[PDB]
Amino acid sequence: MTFSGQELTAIIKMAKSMVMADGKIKPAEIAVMTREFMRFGILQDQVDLLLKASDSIEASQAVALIARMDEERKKYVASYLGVIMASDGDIDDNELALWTLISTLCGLPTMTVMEAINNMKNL
Amino acid sequence: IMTFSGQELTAIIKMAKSMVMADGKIKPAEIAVMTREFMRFGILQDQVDLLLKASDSIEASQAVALIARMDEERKKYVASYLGVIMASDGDIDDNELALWTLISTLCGLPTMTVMEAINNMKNL
Amino acid sequence: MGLGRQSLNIMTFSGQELTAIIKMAKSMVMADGKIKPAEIAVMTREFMRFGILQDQVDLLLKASDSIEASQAVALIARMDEERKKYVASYLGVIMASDGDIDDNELALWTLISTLCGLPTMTVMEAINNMKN
Amino acid sequence: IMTFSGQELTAIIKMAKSMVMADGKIKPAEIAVMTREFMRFGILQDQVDLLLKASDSIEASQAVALIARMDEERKKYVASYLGVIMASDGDIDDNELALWTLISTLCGLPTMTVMEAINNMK
Ligand SMILES: [Mg+2]
Ligand SMILES: [Mg+2]
Ligand SMILES: [Mg+2]
Repeated sequence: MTFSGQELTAIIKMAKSMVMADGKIKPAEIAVMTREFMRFGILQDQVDLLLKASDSIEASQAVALIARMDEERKKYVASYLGVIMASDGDIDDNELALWTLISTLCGLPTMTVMEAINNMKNL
Repeated sequence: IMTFSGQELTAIIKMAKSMVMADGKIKPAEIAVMTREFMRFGILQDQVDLLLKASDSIEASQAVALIARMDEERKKYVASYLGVIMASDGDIDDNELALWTLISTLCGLPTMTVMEAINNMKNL
Repeated sequence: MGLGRQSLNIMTFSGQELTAIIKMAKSMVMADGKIKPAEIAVMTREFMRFGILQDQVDLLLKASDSIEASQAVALIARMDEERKKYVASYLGVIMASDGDIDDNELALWTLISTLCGLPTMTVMEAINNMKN
Repeated sequence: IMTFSGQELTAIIKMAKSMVMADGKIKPAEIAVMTREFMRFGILQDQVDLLLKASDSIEASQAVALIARMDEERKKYVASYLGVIMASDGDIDDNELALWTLISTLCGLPTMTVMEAINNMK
């Protein structure tokens, strides 16, 4: 599972869009977003670079870039978005809803939070 | 007069369905606003029903693409329409506003207050 | 002419019974994972026949999200047969369109009725009970 | 074997019964799965008719309550069992899926795919 700089900028764009939706400051959730993204196999500083790059692209362009991925790559993008909002393995109703919406628009497969966690472990 | 093609109106209702279904619950208030205010895009009840059916045959990613390429004035009214769906008595709750914000972000729509959305729709 | 002692009855439902009714209706219509705005409108319009004011409907609907489907079943299952018949009639008219119900809809209505202990009826008998 | 009590096995067959009767058609292939899989809860083949008959003594709503109160591990096996009954070659049609989901919702059972149910049982 390789990804271009453009594709990684899209993926982090989706994570950013999702976590900003509720307007709240949530330190642990941002830290999951940043730590787990490294499982794609960049370093922390590269995650920070890519996140700042994402400010310069349209979220709608990110949608398009993601939606054209093969199913294997989409499975792990969905798994990554799923683990972000997990707390002790649980997500609440409003979090599942957001994960569900961005998944639908991106054409991503449906999964449980347990599957998303198990997916990010094998990566 | 503001006009929208059939594929654009299909994309719009796809977005509305995706939004109101996101939490896996039916809130009849939201489905009633969804179908009534959709008429303000210049269509009859019979066309609304057709388009709801039409939307099942498109991918939500296709709908995103169709909306995101729209001019700013039209995106303004799509954002507004999505806003009034989730609103009640001029108020939006947190969970619902989070969903409206996210879908707006993904579709390239302008941010607005709920007051603004309600007033925009009164002008169509 | 002899008139006749008068007998009055009123069909009554507790708040949690009403919440249960609407939770059963939601569960039935979500089963196939699709939303039909027409079925939802009949659902809310005909719910009023249960004896509530329009402005109470929204909060009862909101109360339904805080209860388990399994608890709504327990609450319906223990009703007397007259009230069960009315609940079954209600569920039966939600998915009917022009007094007809397709086989899949009929199956869903049959299954929920079985689980809640409601009487079996045709969609015609459903539609009449609700009209009076 | 996932362990259930006698009164639980009674509730489970009552739910499988309710589900397969919903459309008015009692398909031998489905009854075969209903039979073969229930054996994996520690019931001999000849005994499935006995449990089915024992289920006449309880109402469907009482079966619902016996299932709704079970722990999440027991629930998983109940949902998986109900899911495989109407499946064919690993697939389930849209109508069958709608029936499985309604009964799962009413019994407070977890959502799963037909593939999960198959592998849970296997
Ligand atoms: Mg909803
Ligand atoms: Mg439906
Ligand atoms: Mg059958």
